[PDB]
Amino acid sequence: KHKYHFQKTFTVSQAGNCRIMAYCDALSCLVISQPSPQASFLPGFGVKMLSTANMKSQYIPMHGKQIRGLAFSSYLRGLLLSASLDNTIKLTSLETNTVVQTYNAGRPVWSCCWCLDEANYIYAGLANGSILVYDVRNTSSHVQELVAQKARCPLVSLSYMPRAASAAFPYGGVLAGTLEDASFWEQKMDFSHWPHVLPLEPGGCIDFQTENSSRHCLVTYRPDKNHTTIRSVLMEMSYRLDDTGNPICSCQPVHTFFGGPTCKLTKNAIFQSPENDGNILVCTGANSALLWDAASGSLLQDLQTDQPVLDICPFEVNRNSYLATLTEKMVHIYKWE
Ligand SMILES: [Mg+2]
Repeated sequence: KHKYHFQKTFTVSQAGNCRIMAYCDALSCLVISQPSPQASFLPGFGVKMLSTANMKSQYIPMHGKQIRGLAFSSYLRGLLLSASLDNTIKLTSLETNTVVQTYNAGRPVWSCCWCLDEANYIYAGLANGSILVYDVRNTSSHVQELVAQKARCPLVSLSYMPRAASAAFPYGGVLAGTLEDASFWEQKMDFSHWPHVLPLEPGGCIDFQTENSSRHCLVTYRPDKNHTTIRSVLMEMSYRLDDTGNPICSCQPVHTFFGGPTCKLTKNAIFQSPENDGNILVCTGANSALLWDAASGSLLQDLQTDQPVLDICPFEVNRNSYLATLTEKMVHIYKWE
C-alpha cells in the first residue's frame, strides 16, 4: 500500500506564531502565516511563500495583527484572501507579491472563505457573529450581511460547499460556525443567502472542512458541555422540502473521531486519496496528526511530530502528492509513496 512518508522539515518562523496555510495549485505555491521576520521587516503579520516546484521563497507583509484565515480562489489565479484581527479582509496577489485590495470590516475578522459557486464573493466572519459578503466588483463595502442567528460571538469558521448534481444534497452555500452555534447559509439562485440551523452545539471552538465530491464536511469542535472533549465528525449533508418547495438543510454524523481535551484546535483536512480511487482521507490534529479512511472509519497512519499540529494541507506538484503539517515554528512535508 502507498502512504505518506516524511520528506523534509522547513523552519518558517524562529519567532513562532505560525497559524495557517493555504495552497495555490496554479502557481505551485504553499503560503504560511507568520509574524514578520524580526528586525528585518516592519512588525506585523504576513505570509511566507514556499515554491513547491523547487521546494525552495519570500515574505509578504499584510496585516497589523494575527491572521485568522487564508484562502485562494479557483477563479482568480493566485489571489490570496486573508482575514485578520486587525479588522480587515485583504486580497494579495502571488503574481504581483503585493496587497491589491483591503476592506475594513470595522471589527476583528475571525474567518474567511471564497464562494465556489458562480460568483467572486468573499465571506468574512466577524467578532460579533455576523458574516459580511463582499463582491470583488465592489471595492468600497459589503453587499450582504448574514446576521448572527443565536449568540453574538466570534464567527471562527467558514467553509464553502459548492452546488452539485447530487440527489443527496445538491445545494451550495457556506457552512458557518461561531463559538456557540452552527448554520448552513444556503446560496439561492438570486445570490442571497438563507440560514439553516445545524444539529451541533458548539461550546468554545469549531472548524468546518469540506469535501466537494462527496457532499461531506468534517466538523471539529467541542460540545457545549461542562466536561467533554474535542471530536471531529464526518457529516453527510441532507435536506427535505418545505410546503413552498424550499429546502430545509441539515446534516448527520457518519463517523465521529474523538480527540483531545482542549480548544486552543487543529485546522484539519479532508481530501481525495492520491490513489484517485474515489476514497477520501480525513486528517486530524498530542504531537501527532492522524489520517483516517473516510469509507471505513479506520486509522491509516499516525504521523509523529515533535510539536502540536496547527494546520494540515495536501498539495500536488509535478504529478506527485504531498502533505504539509504546520507547527508553531516549522512545516513538515510528507510525500505519497
Ligand atoms: Mg486548509
